[PDB]
Amino acid sequence: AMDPEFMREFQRAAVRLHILHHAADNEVHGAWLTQELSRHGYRVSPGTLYPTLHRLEADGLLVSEQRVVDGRARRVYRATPAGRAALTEDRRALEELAREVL
Amino acid sequence: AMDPEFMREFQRAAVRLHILHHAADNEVHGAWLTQELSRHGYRVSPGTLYPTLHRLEADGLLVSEQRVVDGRARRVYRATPAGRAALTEDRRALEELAREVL
Ligand SMILES: [Cl-]
Ligand SMILES: [Cl-]
Repeated sequence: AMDPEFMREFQRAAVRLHILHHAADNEVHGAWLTQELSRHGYRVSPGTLYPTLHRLEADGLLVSEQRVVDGRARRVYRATPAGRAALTEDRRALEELAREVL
Repeated sequence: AMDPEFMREFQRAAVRLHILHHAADNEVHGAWLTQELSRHGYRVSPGTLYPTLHRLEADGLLVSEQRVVDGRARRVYRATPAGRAALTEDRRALEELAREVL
């Protein structure tokens, strides 16, 4: 990367936005998010992703539920009403920058 | 803002992108960048801007020159060839995120 500082900041923002995008659409597990973000070309690990999930919930933008399904306890995340509003604002900001410089 | 953490990260990235965009197009003084970024709705001060200019130059993406014009010494910044290449990569990253989530 010619500009690793841009890429680092932008990637943090991108990851956050992708998480909200996916969690608004359906319930998601962290394990699946790691794979889906990776598919899209974002370098993430459970070690980096789970703390961002937890922070998103602390921010009120996700809510999680522990479920026991098929004998295994797992945590699923979904967007809250505040998270859907955030998703709209975050996307708007992205759309504006894209319109301005491209 | 519903998501201040997204807005903080995204704005740092946006400002960096704008700086390269302006410095590729012309030579710039810091004082003018402050005004131009402010016009566009970015909250920037000399305290935030000058350190990012310095880091951009350290990264080889900008070069600055102290220049005496009309009897007054000022520092001007412009993009280097590496900075122009970075601008292209940063734009590509923006384009990709726009495709993914919009
Ligand atoms: Cl760096
Ligand atoms: Cl978890």
